[PDB]
Amino acid sequence: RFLKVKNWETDVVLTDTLHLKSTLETGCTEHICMGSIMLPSVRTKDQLFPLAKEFLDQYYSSIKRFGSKAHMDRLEEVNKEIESTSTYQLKDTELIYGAKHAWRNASRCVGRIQWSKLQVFDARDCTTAHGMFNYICNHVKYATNKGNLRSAITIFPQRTDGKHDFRVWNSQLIRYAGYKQPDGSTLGDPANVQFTEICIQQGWKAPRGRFDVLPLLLQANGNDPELFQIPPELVLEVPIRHPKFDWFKDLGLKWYGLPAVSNMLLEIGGLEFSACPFSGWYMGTEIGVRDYCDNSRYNILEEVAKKMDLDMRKTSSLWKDQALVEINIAVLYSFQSDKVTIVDHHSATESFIKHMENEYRCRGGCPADWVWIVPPMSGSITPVFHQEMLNYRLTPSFEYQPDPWNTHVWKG
Amino acid sequence: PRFLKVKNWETDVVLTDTLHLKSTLETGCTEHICMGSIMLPSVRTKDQLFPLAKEFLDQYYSSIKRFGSKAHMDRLEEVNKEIESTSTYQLKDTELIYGAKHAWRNASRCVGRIQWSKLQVFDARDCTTAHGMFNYICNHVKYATNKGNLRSAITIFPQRTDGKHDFRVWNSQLIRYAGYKQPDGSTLGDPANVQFTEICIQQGWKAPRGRFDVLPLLLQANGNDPELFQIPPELVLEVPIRHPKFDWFKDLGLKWYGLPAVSNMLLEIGGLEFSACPFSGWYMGTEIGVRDYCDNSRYNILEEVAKKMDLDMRKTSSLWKDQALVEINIAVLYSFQSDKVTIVDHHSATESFIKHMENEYRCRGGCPADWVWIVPPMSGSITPVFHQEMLNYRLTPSFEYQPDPWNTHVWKG
Ligand code: HEM
Ligand code: HEM
Ligand SMILES: C[C@H](O)[C@H](O)[C@H]1CNc2nc(N)[nH]c(=O)c2N1
Ligand SMILES: C[C@H](O)[C@H](O)[C@H]1CNc2nc(N)[nH]c(=O)c2N1
Ligand SMILES: N=C(NO)NCCC[C@H](N)C(=O)O
Ligand SMILES: N=C(NO)NCCC[C@H](N)C(=O)O
Ligand SMILES: [Zn+2]
Repeated sequence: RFLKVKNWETDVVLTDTLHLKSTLETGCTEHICMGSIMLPSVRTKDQLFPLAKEFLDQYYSSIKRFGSKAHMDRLEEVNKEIESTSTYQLKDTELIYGAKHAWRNASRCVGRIQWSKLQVFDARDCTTAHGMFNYICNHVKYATNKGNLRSAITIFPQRTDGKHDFRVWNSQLIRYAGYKQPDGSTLGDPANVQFTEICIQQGWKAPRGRFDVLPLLLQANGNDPELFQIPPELVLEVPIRHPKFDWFKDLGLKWYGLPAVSNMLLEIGGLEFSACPFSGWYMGTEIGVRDYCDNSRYNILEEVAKKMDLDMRKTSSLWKDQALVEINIAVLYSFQSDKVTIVDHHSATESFIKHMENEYRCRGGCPADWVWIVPPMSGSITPVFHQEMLNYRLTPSFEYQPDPWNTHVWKG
Repeated sequence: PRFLKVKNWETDVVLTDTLHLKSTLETGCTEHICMGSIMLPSVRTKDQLFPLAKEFLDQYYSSIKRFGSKAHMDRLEEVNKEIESTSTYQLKDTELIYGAKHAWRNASRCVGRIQWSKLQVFDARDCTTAHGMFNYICNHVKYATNKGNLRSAITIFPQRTDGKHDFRVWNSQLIRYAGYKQPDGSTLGDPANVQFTEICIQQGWKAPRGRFDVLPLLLQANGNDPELFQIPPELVLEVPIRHPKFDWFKDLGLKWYGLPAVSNMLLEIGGLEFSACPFSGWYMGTEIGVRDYCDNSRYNILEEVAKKMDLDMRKTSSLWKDQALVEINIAVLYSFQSDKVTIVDHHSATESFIKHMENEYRCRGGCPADWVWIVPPMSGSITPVFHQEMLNYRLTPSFEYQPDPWNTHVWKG
């Protein structure tokens, strides 16, 4: 019930008490660990007040006014409001604190050393999809910042009766399209094939290239979603070259500078924010290892290996591994040279370790999902590989949610 | 949850696990905490032993298609009387073989399990002394090494009785290199074995004090104080490490042993506890080239290799570490293959494991696996295992951790 975590390179041991404040289930039971499962599985008035109270208590505790008249007044006010209006509204301060802490609590995010510097854009006054498009352009421009990226979240109106949800249908603000071809193959990004079909279905005139920035498909107030194209001038892209291989540029590879997860649900004080796109900056392996080398993504390893002239007749030459490293040298070098913020996995993981220690010291723990935190290349040469971690759910939190095309009731 | 789906995210293959229902002990996980990445998480009375014996013999008799037979029922009766009467019981030879193979089959951290049915079991339960253990252990090493054509094997010494007569191999592996902490605070040899090296020296080992000294065996029989033995050098197969392109690599002075033989685990079969049960297969290359060589707390050669490669070591963003890691691993696989010592690369190993795993779902209803351990410590997502959801749970028979015996041993003098 007070749990210890050990680092096996440094022999440092930290003691976790924060996990006792953990709310929802993990997936795992006593007889079965589901640690490697990616997805392991509206609120009534009575459901909402304990949640609201739980949140408000931590808010007022953070500003050193726990048990104050200010605290008791707010709790009563919110209580009155849920009783009468079946939901409630957060003050701006509570929204900002909640969104920062959702990030602070995000156990799969290696970038949390930065958690308190989040720029929060309150888009709760938004009513239409054009409003949504304007908010998002402003977010994209604020966050990109000419290549000197800055973290931000834009929060649209909270779910009410579940029939007036705001959603961004995209999985990220900026992603490339995918097209299934007549020769069975895939052009562009296979991750996005379905969402691209939905765009075309809804009107999008697809260019049918490899790196087509997808349009935004935005749903306001439960209405049917509408398409909008992000101003091209707002989408910073980086062309991929290698400092030593002149032929690399001829692979014709680019990637975008701004990672902006847009399909998650932000839960604060029981309230549910279904449209809450957020952005930081890339760790290099995200692009070089996963986006480029997953067999089900752009799957370029063989192409690169061939051009490096590696011995590909046997796995034990480690040609896959040699290519992977060079692909990742190229990503990093390309971003650095264009002056676009990017972090390498060594620097990223060392910062997370420093953050874990800070968090253990000042908060009594840090929920972390080892499976996600350890990079997909060179695991054991990063310090996080050697670090025991405890994954648990704290609120406020970011949550996965059903893709909306599986759920939406098309009015037409 | 009589049915649990796991998905592969590359192929969309979904497999259904029913085997977890037969899961015995626990994981250290509760409903509100996942300790997936914790390395060591949280004598038997008659009461406790007969169900464990029954459970196991039901499994054994079921596997040989004689469940419920007179032979099955007679054996249950015979074991039951033996426990009641003597407090323990003895496994038949066939049952011990079945048990040992099944502990391997069930070992959730082992990527080598496609081979589980081919284990050579050496029955050492007639052993009474440490010199006896040394002889058995020598025979295991020679059989398993097989001049470089490695064969999986396990040697099983007598089981625990009262906890005061345990057989233990104090070595963590049968073959490992000594580590020596210097006065200036550096380490010569393998830092993982400093404590054990010190114990050996205390017991009378004359340490050559080099970087790659094969440790002596420290063997406890029947609860007695352990005794030292040198494994005959002729039986210890080693491989000097060189690179197919970099001729300066050999001058790093690197070598490694060919036989990985874990000697400090406990084998549980039918409730019985076998505290000395060394086993050996063959290396996956990343064990040596990523962990043994490049862990900071091991030989830590990454810098020296990168300097000699003249990589840009000013900025981690050159990925010099990653570049060196790969060349070192090329060198390990090259060196073993050239000398004809069995070794498997992490692509082949992981591809084979996914096949093994799918086959186990279909024929067994499951395959417990620990993703944290199965995914290799380099190039993770370019191996198929990374993309595979895995369920970790404990089946018996099993291999278990046990405390180091210097921590528990009652010295006779
Ligand atoms: C500022 C620099 C940031 C860095 C370097 C970073 C890094 C990462 C990485 C590498 C992942 C794993 C991504 C993947 O494998 O797809 C991740 C996941 C995640 N991050 Fe961050 N991140 C940053 C900013 C943020 C921000 C601003 C938020 C929220 C406000 C956030 C919340 C999350 C969440 C909820 C996940 C899980 C995503 C999922 O399950 O798909 N991160 N982060
Ligand atoms: C035959 C070829 C084999 C291969 C390629 C193989 C591969 C591996 C690897 C790479 C590990 C991780 C080791 C580490 O990180 O230290 C491992 C762990 C393990 N293996 Fe195997 N293995 C083989 C044979 C065996 C045998 C014969 C047994 C038992 C009879 C076995 C049982 C285990 C167990 C219990 C672990 C976990 C060890 C621990 O917890 O420290 N393996 N295996
Ligand atoms: C803390 C973490 O569990 C630890 O470093 C684990 C990671 N995964 C592992 N995987 C293998 N195969 N061997 C190990 O020693 C480790 N150690
Ligand atoms: C099956 C396994 O959960 C899956 O492939 C996970 C592994 N760890 C991950 N880690 C990160 N950061 N991102 C991912 O998408 C994955 N996917
Ligand atoms: N660093 C971040 N967020 O700030 N990553 C978000 C997920 C991005 C996704 N992994 C990609 O490679 O496109
Ligand atoms: N492949 C096996 N056994 O067959 N490994 C046993 C553990 C060896 C340990 N990882 C080492 O690098 O020495
Ligand atoms: Zn778990």
